Amino acid sequence: SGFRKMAFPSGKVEGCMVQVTCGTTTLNGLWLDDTVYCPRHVICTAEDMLNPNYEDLLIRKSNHSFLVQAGNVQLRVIGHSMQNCLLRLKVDTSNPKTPKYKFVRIQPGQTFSVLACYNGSPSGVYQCAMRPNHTIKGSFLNGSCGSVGFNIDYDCVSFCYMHHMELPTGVHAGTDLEGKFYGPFVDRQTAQAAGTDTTITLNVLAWLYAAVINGDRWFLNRFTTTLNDFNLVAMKYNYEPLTQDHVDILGPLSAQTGIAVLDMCAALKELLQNGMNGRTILGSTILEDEFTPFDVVRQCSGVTFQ
Amino acid sequence: SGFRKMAFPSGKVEGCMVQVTCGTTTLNGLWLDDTVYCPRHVICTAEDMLNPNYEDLLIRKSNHSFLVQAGNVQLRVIGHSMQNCLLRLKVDTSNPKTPKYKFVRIQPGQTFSVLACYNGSPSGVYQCAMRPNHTIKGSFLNGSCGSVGFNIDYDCVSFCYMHHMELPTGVHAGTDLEGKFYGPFVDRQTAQAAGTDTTITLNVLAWLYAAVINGDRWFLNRFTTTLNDFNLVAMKYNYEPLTQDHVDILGPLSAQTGIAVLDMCAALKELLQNGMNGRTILGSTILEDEFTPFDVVRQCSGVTFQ
Ligand SMILES: [Cl-]
Ligand SMILES: [Cl-]
Ligand SMILES: [Cl-]
Ligand SMILES: [Cl-]
Repeated sequence: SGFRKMAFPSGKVEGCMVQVTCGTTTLNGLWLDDTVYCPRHVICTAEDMLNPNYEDLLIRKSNHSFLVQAGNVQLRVIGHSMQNCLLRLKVDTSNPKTPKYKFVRIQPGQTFSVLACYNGSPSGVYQCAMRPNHTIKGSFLNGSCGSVGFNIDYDCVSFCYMHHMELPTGVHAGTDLEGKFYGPFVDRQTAQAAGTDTTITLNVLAWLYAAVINGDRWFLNRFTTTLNDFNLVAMKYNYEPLTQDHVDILGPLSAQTGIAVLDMCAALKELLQNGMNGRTILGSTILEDEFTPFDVVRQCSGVTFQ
Repeated sequence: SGFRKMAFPSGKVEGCMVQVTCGTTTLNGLWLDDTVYCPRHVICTAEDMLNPNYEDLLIRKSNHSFLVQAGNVQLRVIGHSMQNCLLRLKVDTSNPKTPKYKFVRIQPGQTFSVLACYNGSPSGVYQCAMRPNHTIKGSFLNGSCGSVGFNIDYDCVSFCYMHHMELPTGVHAGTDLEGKFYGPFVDRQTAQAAGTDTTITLNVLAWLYAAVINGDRWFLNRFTTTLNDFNLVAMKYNYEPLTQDHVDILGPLSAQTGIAVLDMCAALKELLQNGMNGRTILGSTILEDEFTPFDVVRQCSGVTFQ
């Protein structure tokens, strides 16, 4: 029993983290096989992030311009190239702790664990979700660029986020490990701002199933709703519309609990309309949307507290 | 910027985890140097947890009775002994990934990260706090006994919790790594129940400093209070009394923010009296007590958003 935000154990990725320095800028890189990934803004200067041209900024340096430090061991760079917003520095050494791995572009709504690192050294790990507005509410201080996000399936580490920027409201924007940003963001110091966000409906619904699998029934009700009626209510409270694809995703949890999705929808629309007055769900006052249906199945029992 | 519950990276401890099996019971053990620690209830039978005598249950077996599995590698046990509620099985092999480490008995109020494991294999990590009633609201399913809790200082891993039991309300009880339970709990299937808990006042206060270091001031007020007046209010809302030792602990955060502790106390007593109407603090509606003053200093800036 219990239900907590939980991250994937972080060891396989800790053994991937190095420090890349260029000039006076130091940040984190990920080191898999003979290659180290890091944010290309590592070459941008003492503020010429105001208007960088990177194709040009990068042609002004060589291999010996980047130093990569794995613990107390200098990696020699012997070639480098730019891939969208990331650099990829070839080193003379293959990392011998490279886990089996993949790079995946994750989708709004999905969750992943972030190992926050400073100067190449891991310092804490925490779970979050890609928001619908393509930011993440991380916790990052100066020096954490290049910190990665990942999920782990079996023994395979699926990298999906590398950290690049903080936005004016304090939320964070970065890219996948091909160097393509999540969201309309660019690696330049511009006026740019997270857009309006929305609550991940599929997630809240998964977390109500989690509260019933764990053994709580109190918000349920004898009603059902159509998708259409549900969404007209969702949209008013700034929830993402629910589609039949999300309805289908919740199939397994619904079958484990004997509650129809649309009956779960009625119950939420109630929680939306009547507030959570005074009561909590899995410990929260507030509908929580940073758990996916898969996180709830991973973490919950396979048997329902009926 | 940002503020999240965060756990310590878990790698140094992942390389400590093994599987111990005895008869039909399989659970997790921690493997440091030539020794593996695990809950002595690993020898208790298909329910004779109802009234175990362990001195007696253990004298009925030998070394070859326990099998310890590190990945796909059987550890031979070559001696074993009981230390309060834990067994300590000597193996023919020193773990070669033993980190620098210490065992510490942690105190109510303090926090630590838990690596949850099944059959010896890590599956997720999350942060929590020792409650004042000596339980922890973990998230643990069948098979997670022997999962450890730890903090990490520098490169030294300070182990402080090994998981043993779940209690009737769904919270969790276990021991330090000397085998002494936290709380009045015993490793027997008894009627025993977590007692009443209280909110960790020092923690909530640290987390208000965190909301001002991050840049939020809205709950502050022009009042101050004595300790005494504060506690008469605390006790009514079921907060632990605040003492001058806790007041002193908050010295550094108070100096970083220019807010007197007792002025912060006034502000909380207000939040207690007037509710948080409608507003959030660092994202929470609800005063959060699972961050210590040290977690807030580790995670926050050294410079205040003034
Ligand atoms: Cl681009
Ligand atoms: Cl940042
Ligand atoms: Cl005892
Ligand atoms: Cl348990």
